[PDB]
Amino acid sequence: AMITEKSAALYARAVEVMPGGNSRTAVYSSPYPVYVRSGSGARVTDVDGVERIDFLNNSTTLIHGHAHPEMVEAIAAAVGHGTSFGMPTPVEVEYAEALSARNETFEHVRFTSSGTEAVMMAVQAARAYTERPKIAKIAGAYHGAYDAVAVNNDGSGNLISHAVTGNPEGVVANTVVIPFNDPEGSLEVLRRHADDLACVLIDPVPWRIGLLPASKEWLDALREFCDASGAVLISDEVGSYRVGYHGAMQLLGAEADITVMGKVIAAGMPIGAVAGRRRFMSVFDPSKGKPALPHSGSYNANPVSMSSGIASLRLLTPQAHERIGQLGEQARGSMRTALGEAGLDWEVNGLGSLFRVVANSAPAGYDSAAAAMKALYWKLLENGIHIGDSGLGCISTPMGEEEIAEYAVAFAKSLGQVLAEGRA
Amino acid sequence: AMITEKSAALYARAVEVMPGGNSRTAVYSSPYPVYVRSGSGARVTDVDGVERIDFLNNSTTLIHGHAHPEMVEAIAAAVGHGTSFGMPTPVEVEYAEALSARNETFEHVRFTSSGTEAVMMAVQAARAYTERPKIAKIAGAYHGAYDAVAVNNDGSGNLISHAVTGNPEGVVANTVVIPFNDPEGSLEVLRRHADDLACVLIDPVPWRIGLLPASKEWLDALREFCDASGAVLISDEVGSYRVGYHGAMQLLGAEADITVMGKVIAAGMPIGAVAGRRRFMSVFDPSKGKPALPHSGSYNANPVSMSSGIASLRLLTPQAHERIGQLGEQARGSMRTALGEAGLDWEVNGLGSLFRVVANSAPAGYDSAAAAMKALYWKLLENGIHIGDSGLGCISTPMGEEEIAEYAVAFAKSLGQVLAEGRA
Ligand SMILES: Cc1ncc(COP(=O)(O)O)c(/C=N\OC[C@H]2NC(=O)[C@@H](CON)NC2=O)c1O
Ligand SMILES: Cc1ncc(COP(=O)(O)O)c(/C=N\OC[C@H]2NC(=O)[C@@H](CON)NC2=O)c1O
Repeated sequence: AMITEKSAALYARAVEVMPGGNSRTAVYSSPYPVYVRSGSGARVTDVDGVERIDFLNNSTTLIHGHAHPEMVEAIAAAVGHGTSFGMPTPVEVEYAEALSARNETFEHVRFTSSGTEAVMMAVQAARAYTERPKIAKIAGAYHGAYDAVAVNNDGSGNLISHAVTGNPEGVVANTVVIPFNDPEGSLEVLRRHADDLACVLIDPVPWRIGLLPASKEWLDALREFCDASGAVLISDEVGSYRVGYHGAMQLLGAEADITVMGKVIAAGMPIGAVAGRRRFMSVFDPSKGKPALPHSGSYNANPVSMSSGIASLRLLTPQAHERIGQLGEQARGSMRTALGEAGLDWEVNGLGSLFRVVANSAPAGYDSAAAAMKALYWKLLENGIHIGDSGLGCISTPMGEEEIAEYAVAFAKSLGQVLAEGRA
Repeated sequence: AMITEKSAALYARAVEVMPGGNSRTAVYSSPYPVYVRSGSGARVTDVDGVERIDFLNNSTTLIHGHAHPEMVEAIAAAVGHGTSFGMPTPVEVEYAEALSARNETFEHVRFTSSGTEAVMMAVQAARAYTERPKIAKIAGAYHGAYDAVAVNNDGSGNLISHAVTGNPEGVVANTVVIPFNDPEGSLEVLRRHADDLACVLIDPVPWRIGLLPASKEWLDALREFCDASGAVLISDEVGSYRVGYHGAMQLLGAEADITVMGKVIAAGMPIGAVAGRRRFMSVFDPSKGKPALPHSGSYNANPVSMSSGIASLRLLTPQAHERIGQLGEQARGSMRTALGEAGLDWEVNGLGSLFRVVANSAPAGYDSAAAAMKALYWKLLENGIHIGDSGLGCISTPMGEEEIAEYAVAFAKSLGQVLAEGRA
């Protein structure tokens, strides 16, 4: 049924000028991904002219969906005045005020062009502040390509060092790994390295290890350990921020020293932010002589990304937050019902507007749970829906009851087709 | 004469929500920088309503100046179709084709959201390709905040390891430094580390050590060493690309294995690129199983940055390149004349549309050459001109001979005022 000839033709061009026709590993699919030309509200139109409802929204970036009229106005108007400057602008101050207001701990903020840069600068800030070499991170949690955090970032629960080919021992030996939601197991590792730990880097709701939230007991253990050891508690909320109106740590009853943010804080334009207590952020302060930590970047605080940010936070009202949370609860409930009726032991995790289908037992005709989930991703595409190829999805503010109802129909139909093709 | 009350008021707000009221170290000035609201062509209007000619252009990013109508049209149209997607787009393929066409060596390209990310991924690519730990870089050359390259990046010619506070020995010990344009001195260091060298990372025209080009003999020595040792030759042209129509290495008669690009390739929107021979870029290829080097990023190849790129390269014609080169030659000549007539021993370096005033002897009343150059930066601001506070500047395509003549008048006047205030 599904026609992808224009996607195939774009891929045939792409392989001549990009490695395997790819510029972003996460969006690749074999033998080629679906190419898209436009988005409007909750819907994306592919290069073959097929409109689908987007339930992943650029990996949870597009909290306001595609080309939101108020976002388009703010961004296009900013572009008309100048895309970037070698001088600060009013909108960087306005946006820093808007973001600082979202959480007590966001006292001082700095902007980057990506969550990847923001995580790197948060780690560098903790190292500059403490003058200690080691960082602790969660086993399996992903924090972007920065080499110190590109360690055990593949969804594995194992604590054994596993890094990208070529990442030197000099980097890998200074990143230690803790088990998510295991207070005793985490404190064993942290206490071993306490004298040398610059920071404990967590994601309070890491999707790669199942999109389960950090427990109160685990967050309390890490908070107490950081207070006692002087290690900086860094909450990487580039993905998980959106679960709470004041971010993920606040929802789960905890306080970070530094929070890393991105994605929804500008809802489509390149952004990252490091937001923390004044004392941790003081390493960046250049106003009292040379800063401990120089931090530049050609697009830092560029007025287009700042204008995108102001519009995104303005549209992200308590009412909008509550409504996408309701739709997320409805979507997760409907998926659990459909999986149960299909006779699968698969789970659905998530908070607020985030969800993940977690494939457990491989059904007949699939070599793995992951292969069955990829098949479900492709069947959902055929049935007019975009989700993640490992089960990640999210609600956007343009969605209503009708989009979630259509999703429920497509999900049940797609499960049926996946299972039937496995038994064929 | 100069009124900055609205800049002072923005700074008073900024210090409450940013460390020292700063989000980008390079744009800070004491006691506060001038804040700007808009740019049009070659001119920038500050928050106090003062229009000045911009001779630095967001640190040499804005080759087409501010809000170029053809750039604004292309970017606004892309924004209207969707700012970013979890799927590739036609414009990423079109832009990869356009950028690949600029140089024989740009066989495969990958896009990032910054030059900082692009340098990091080029280093990671060389480490993945060679499975060797060490990188060599130029003593004093700047390549962004990535910790492996944030070593000896401060304009010093000394080879002694000097890193940011907190950068661990594990990182710093794997970055070795070579003396710019010293073939024998460079080969001594490179031969010592040959078995363990993943890459030699150069900038062919590094501005921080004076904006002098790499010599044929030095480039030949490095090229021969990389061929013999298997180390990857990486040319970081994020700043220096614009000196040549095919980039900096090609202008100077040399070939890189991998080239890092940014700034002018999109001329205002967040971008970086890694471009190189297929074999070096193959570490990123995800089409024949798991890639050696995963490389994602929420804004990689986003259609707004791709559309900015297509428009920038379309406007960057051989004719535009030639004319801004003429204006650069005129500007450098006029500054040398003015410095000579003022009785200063200061030099003016640069190729094509780039220049740098290199302050040598401190005149009466200044503690350093750098302090005298900062005073000249402030006097030029008073006299209607933006340059860099350490002498960097560049031509934009909206400039004509009249803007360079106005600059020459302001430059001579500013030198006079700097010298008079020193003797006061
Ligand atoms: C916790 C966290 N920290 C940092 C980042 C990077 O932010 P970015 O540079 O703005 O994309 C991200 C961004 N994306 O991570 C997940 C995303 N990126 C990926 O590479 C894959 C998961 O790992 N291969 N799939 C995804 O959906 C993040 O989630
Ligand atoms: C050779 C080279 N490689 C990488 C980068 C970083 O690219 P970006 O993240 O897109 O800003 C750059 C970007 N800026 O470097 C210069 C610029 N950046 C700064 O941090 C300050 C201090 O450094 N020289 N002054 C500047 O003029 C670069 O020139």
